[PDB]
Amino acid sequence: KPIEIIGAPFSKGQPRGGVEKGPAALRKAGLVEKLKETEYNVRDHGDLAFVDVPNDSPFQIVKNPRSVGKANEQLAAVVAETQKNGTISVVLGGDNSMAIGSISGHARVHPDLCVIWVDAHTDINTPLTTSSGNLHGQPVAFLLKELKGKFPDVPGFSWVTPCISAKDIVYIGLRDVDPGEHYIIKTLGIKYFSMTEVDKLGIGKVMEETFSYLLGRKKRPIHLSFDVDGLDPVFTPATGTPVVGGLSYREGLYITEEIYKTGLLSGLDIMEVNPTLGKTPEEVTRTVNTAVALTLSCFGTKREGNHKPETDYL
Amino acid sequence: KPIEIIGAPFSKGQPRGGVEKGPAALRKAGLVEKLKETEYNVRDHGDLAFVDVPNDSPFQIVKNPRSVGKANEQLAAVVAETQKNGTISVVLGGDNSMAIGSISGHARVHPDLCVIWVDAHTDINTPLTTSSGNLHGQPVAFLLKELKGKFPDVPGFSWVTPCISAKDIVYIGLRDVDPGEHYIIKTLGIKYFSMTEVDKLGIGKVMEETFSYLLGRKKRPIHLSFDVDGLDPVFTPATGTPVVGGLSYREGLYITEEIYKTGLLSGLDIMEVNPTLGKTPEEVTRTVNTAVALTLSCFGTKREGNHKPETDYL
Amino acid sequence: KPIEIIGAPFSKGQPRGGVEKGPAALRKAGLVEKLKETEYNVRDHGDLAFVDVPNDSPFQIVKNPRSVGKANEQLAAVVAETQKNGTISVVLGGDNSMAIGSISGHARVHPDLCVIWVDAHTDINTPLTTSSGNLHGQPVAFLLKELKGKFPDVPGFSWVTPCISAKDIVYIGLRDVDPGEHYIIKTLGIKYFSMTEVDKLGIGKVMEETFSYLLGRKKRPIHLSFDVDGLDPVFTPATGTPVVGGLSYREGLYITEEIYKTGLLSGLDIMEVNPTLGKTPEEVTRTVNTAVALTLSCFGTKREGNHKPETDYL
Ligand SMILES: [Mn+2]
Ligand SMILES: [Mn+2]
Ligand SMILES: [Mn+2]
Repeated sequence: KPIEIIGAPFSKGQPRGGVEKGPAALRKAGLVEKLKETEYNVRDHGDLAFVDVPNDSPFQIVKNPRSVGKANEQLAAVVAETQKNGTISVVLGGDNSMAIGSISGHARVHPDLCVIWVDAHTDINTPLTTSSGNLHGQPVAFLLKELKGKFPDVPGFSWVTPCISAKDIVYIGLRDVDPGEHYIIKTLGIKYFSMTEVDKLGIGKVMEETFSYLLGRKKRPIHLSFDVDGLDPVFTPATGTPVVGGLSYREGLYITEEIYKTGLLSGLDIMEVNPTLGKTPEEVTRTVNTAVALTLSCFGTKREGNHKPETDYL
Repeated sequence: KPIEIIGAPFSKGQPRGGVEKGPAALRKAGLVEKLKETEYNVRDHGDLAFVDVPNDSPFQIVKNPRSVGKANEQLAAVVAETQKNGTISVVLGGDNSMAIGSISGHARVHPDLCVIWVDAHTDINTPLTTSSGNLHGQPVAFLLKELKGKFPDVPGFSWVTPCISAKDIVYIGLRDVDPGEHYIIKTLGIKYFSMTEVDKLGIGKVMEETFSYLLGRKKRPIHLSFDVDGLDPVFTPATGTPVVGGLSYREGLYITEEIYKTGLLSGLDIMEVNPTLGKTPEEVTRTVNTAVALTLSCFGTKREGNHKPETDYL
Repeated sequence: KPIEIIGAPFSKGQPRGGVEKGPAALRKAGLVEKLKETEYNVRDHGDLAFVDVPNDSPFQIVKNPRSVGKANEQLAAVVAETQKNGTISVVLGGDNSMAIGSISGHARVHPDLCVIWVDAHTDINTPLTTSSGNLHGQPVAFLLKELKGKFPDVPGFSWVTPCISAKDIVYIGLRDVDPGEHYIIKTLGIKYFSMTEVDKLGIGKVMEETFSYLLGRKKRPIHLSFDVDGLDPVFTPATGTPVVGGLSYREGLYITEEIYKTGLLSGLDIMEVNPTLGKTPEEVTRTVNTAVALTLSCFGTKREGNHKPETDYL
């Protein structure tokens, strides 16, 4: 299948500006060029242009509900279009709120997909439980069937249709969960591997586990929503919500490497890369480079090396 | 049981001043306020005032024997009082020599306790084996029954009564043991997991192993003596004897997290935090924050998150 | 068996000068003195003097073929002399091209040896596959029987006799392999554990694996060829080709400690320590100390501690 890059330069999902420069930063680092050197046909769709909704009064505590809901509906339509044509979508964030459009779109064409959410957070706060307005912390609430109607309808999200059930999502790398979120994942019986489970089992046993939970009964396409903060701030410092005690660069690459091997990766997001949040330029390069490394790993790049078949060396 | 904070700002246990500022620094980071947010009643006893013994001539190579012995006698009495009232004592060091008073006190009330010593060192040098006078490196020698009389009586420690035998202590994180100490732990048959076993088994199997060694025959109260240098200098740099190749922040929190789950934590020490040894202020903050995080983990804080029961979110 | 230190201050194996100062740096750090404190007799043979071959025109893309070929022949002779006398040779590089002489020499006296190559790279490019002239990235191509005649005869290497077959070498720590090298290791069926396998199995299971592969059928002397870049750049930054995502200091010491326990260590190389490549002096000290620590570990130094037997402490 070919790969289609889609930039989502949107940052109204959280309080600080910056994530909109994520797509630019990743491209400037040669992400598309590097991708072209793999056994995949790469088409770069370019960055979506989001029309800013005027007089976007907060719902209640929820902020920018219309701009976010609109931007997502727009993104969902695009993602649905490429998936339709049989291509693998890669969304360059942009903050996590944009995972609503990405997974929705993807689900329109692939209704039986599962989601592997790699993050330091669950991002499952409903507009009620949220302690801030911020929508980047609420993606999964708007996507879960089991949470349908457990909160008021938000302006701009009328189009949203809960596509995944609690049995289709696995979390990896949790270490910063709110009481409400914790209550929800505990109540609904959601599967997760927080840093304490990664510490106990090892990333090898962790991936083995997630694949038999998700793919044990039957094979289905996978959507990997990757948040750069799921790794330790020492590796990906330039994000808005860094939390020490994260996954290591190695563990990061092991996750993506294992995913490639299933041959089921259908959708992928690289979110939260905030170019303006690094103390020094080296921190921006460090974050960007690991974000790219993660991407190429999903598409065949192995640490043991790679070589073009049919070519005879020697 | 309630929790009682007891500050032991003592530094005569070793050659450099500074560890006396450990309690002040931990407090300033909000250690007590944060503890209060847990499902525990927190009472802060304050910092003990130690009277300096005049003309404290070295025993032999042993330094400040009277000031260290006196200070511990004082601390042992306090710890015994609180343990007697059914509370959990938390001693904020201060150097390791103060572990003599802490464990003694705890043992007068709970004679069947076991000790889990997390440190890069065994701190088991007798006044004979020591290559320096420093008592901070001799705590366990004064507490072991099997070492009673294998060395001369030291001034200021007449009150000491060997409370634990070689089968009641487990070491975790060893990577800097002296020949003599190595001789002792090898001879006496002491159980330990140096960095090489942590590397071979993994922290999960390590904790699993210590719990069945210590609690396999019968449950008994646990005294966790935690030396901040048991973790890698990259995480807790502000100590006097850092040794590269340590336990990681995650490994540290996994230790504390497992301990909480036994529900047997009865005594806890957070030793060696020397605010004056960080090259830059960030190093002090880093050491202090991880010391605090370890403390809260012991009292319930989980990485997967926590939530107040009886409260309904949604 | 005694130990014989042999310095190979050579750097024509790669484009940058610097590795010739490796032996100097290692010695200045007290490597020989520290070695003398082990249960081994240490003789320091000193540094080899290499005569520079005039008018050393590039073979094809291959650079300095004569200087490197000669230097190795000289080193092979010395190594064979000490091996003959029943000693364990320790070669202090110097770049990896000097592994050609080291292993060859050792193989003349011990034709049944196996090689454990710890490195970020396979260093198996033939003069054809190389994308640069650099011989430091070609050692193994000149030593494998299975690659004999798969490339033109290079000037200065006529004396070389392929000594090890594809079943006698195991790689550990791979994370930067070229397409050709990857083609070769995949084709010839060479056993390896790249970073991804280390991540999956853990270093304990990895060493257990290499020992049964290599020593399962019958015991034979081991040649440990250790390249300082097999550890992460955070521990050994002063090398020419650093690659993030490496083995940790702990993982490093576990390798060496396991090798000592076999009692089969017959030859050892400590290569690539480039004193002139550290940003700050602390980076040089860091690289050098871990190289030293690795060496002592091979010769008995344990993390749990060591003590002289027959001596009674207490
Ligand atoms: Mn996140
Ligand atoms: Mn210590
Ligand atoms: Mn290398």
